[PDB]
Amino acid sequence: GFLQGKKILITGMISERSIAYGIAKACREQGAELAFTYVVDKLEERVRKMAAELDSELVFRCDVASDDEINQVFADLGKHWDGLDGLVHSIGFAPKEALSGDFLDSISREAFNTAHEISAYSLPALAKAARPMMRGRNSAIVALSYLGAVRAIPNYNVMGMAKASLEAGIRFTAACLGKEGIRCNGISAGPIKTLAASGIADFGKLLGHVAAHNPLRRNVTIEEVGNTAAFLLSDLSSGITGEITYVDGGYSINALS
Amino acid sequence: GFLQGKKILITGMISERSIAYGIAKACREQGAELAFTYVVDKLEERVRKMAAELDSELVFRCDVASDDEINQVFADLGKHWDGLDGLVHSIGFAPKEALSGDFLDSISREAFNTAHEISAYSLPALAKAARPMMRGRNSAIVALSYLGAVRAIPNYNVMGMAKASLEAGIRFTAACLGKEGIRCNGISAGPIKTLAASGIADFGKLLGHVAAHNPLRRNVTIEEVGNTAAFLLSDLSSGITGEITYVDGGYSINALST
Ligand SMILES: NC(=O)c1ccc[n+]([C@@H]2O[C@H](COP(=O)([O-])OP(=O)(O)OC[C@H]3O[C@@H](n4cnc5c(N)ncnc54)[C@H](O)[C@@H]3O)[C@@H](O)[C@H]2O)c1
Ligand SMILES: NC(=O)c1ccc[n+]([C@@H]2O[C@H](COP(=O)([O-])OP(=O)(O)OC[C@H]3O[C@@H](n4cnc5c(N)ncnc54)[C@H](O)[C@@H]3O)[C@@H](O)[C@H]2O)c1
Ligand SMILES: Cc1c(CN(C)C(=O)/C=C/c2cnc3c(c2)N[C@H](C)[C@H](O)C(=O)N3)oc2ccccc12
Ligand SMILES: Cc1c(CN(C)C(=O)/C=C/c2cnc3c(c2)N[C@H](C)[C@H](O)C(=O)N3)oc2ccccc12
Repeated sequence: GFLQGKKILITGMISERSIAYGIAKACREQGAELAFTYVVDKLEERVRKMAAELDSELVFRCDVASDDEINQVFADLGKHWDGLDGLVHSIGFAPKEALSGDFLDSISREAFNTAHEISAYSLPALAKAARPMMRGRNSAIVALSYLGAVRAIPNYNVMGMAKASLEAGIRFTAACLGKEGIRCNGISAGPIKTLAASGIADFGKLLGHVAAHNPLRRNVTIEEVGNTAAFLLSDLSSGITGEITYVDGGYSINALS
Repeated sequence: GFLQGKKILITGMISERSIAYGIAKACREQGAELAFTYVVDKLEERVRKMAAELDSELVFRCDVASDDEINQVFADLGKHWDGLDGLVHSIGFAPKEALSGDFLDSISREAFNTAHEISAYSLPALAKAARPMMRGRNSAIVALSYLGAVRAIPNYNVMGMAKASLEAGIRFTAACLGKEGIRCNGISAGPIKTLAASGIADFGKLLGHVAAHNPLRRNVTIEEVGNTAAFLLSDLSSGITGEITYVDGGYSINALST
């Protein structure tokens, strides 16, 4: 496969419905060796199990709210790996109450700060902590974004501001690290029913809307997202950096439907 | 590889420097079976010889000025192949004098009409002619664009208008064909010293500028473009349609490079 020899760290894999699971599966299918992070101690067993099915025993606790925890991942991983070829950012969070209802009524300073720190700052923070292991390796970062970065969407509210910050982060990270042989790209995925859809009322209606309106007349899968991530983590994509690739079956490019 | 057994028709391969040659070599490396077009009789032997080195003896004349020739390609190819999995558009042309100097002084009606017919109309025209063969196969189209579509660039002049038309054509073709299982995407490549650069003055200066300013601090290769095309032609990219992907080492996303 086209990721033979690559060693890739994957964040955000919490269940088999996670986008990060689709990414991990697609990467392992292409020959990569994987390592994983998980946010709280409570999740360790589930993540070790999924990791084991993908032939990995390399699992590390990481709350991206914590500079120390982020740094410790790379310290620990560096004892097993000579370097890091791929880094997958698949972390997005805002307080649930900020993701329902009128944008201004639902926003607060605290929710804004949390959403941006966890969903956007985490990309430069991870890239910076990974830099010693990634520099000079012709390596690559992939982060997951969503249409709310560039379009107003009902209920997505402050997460759209956070995604816009993330996508600018992708550009600035790519501009910073390209000379030393690290690429940084985004995927803007169409909606997928993961654990992110939990408590998001009418997610089903969103899915039906996208499948009724997009060129492919269907919703995307975690496999389709994951195969695109695999490509972006591979040397096949060596001419691409700072890019946001839409894996939404063409949804964003249609109007007047 | 990930195009094993896929049948792909490639336009625009005229030398080993061509973008289309990079795409061909990348697709063959992933297992595809290839077929090729050439614009005029003068080129037939060169392209047949290149094709043979890529394990193909399927080569067809096609000047995209001619609807007869465009549709004749697929009639002839259809005698060999029961269907088509991939279609590569790597064709761009404007009169040389329209590509030098002041945009308005250099433009003319004839040059505008030629640039748009050859460089933009040829994408829907080829997609339309290929539709019967490509239908229902989870097949894919890839076309080459350039940053002039979306940014003003010295000397590129009317070709920028033609590339804008082309990129809209990619979106409209994607929206048209998606229900029938055909995807259509673009690659916006960084500058490359192909035969296209011949007769373009100071092309080396343009290359130097891009390598000085882009995130990667280097120009891209036809191999990099080709591997992206291979991905976009494959089922790995089945969630992507109507997209323009920049293979320019990040050049387009940088500013204020002093
Ligand atoms: N599901 C969709 O429709 C969709 C579409 C496009 C983009 N996205 C984005 O894709 C990414 C993955 O989401 P998903 O849908 O797979 O959901 P998911 O809930 O499976 O994954 C989100 C992950 O973020 C992690 N996370 C949250 N806070 C964290 C913290 N402080 N530190 C570390 N990890 C933390 C969670 O533990 C979880 O693993 C997110 O960035 C999301 O915004 C989702
Ligand atoms: N070289 C660059 O810097 C660059 C960067 C981005 C995009 N592009 C685009 O890539 C494509 C391929 O160009 P290239 O750089 O590989 O140069 P090239 O000269 O190798 O290929 C151009 C091709 O266009 C064909 N063509 C011209 N008029 C035609 C006609 N009437 N019918 C059929 N074919 C015709 C030529 O015969 C040739 O094969 C073009 O669309 C070009 O605009 C080039
Ligand atoms: C699409 C789409 C998505 C799916 N999507 C594109 C996302 O980025 C989701 C992000 C998200 C962030 N924080 C959460 C989320 C999801 N969900 C539950 C509640 C989680 O436990 C939590 O407490 N915070 O999320 C939406 C939210 C509103 C409107 C549309 C969408
Ligand atoms: C980059 C860049 C490119 C390279 N590029 C991105 C192109 O699309 C080139 C297009 C092209 C079209 N018609 C031609 C061309 C090139 N060259 C010779 C003369 C050919 O034989 C002919 O008679 N017409 O071309 C440029 C032209 C001007 C400014 C910048 C660029």
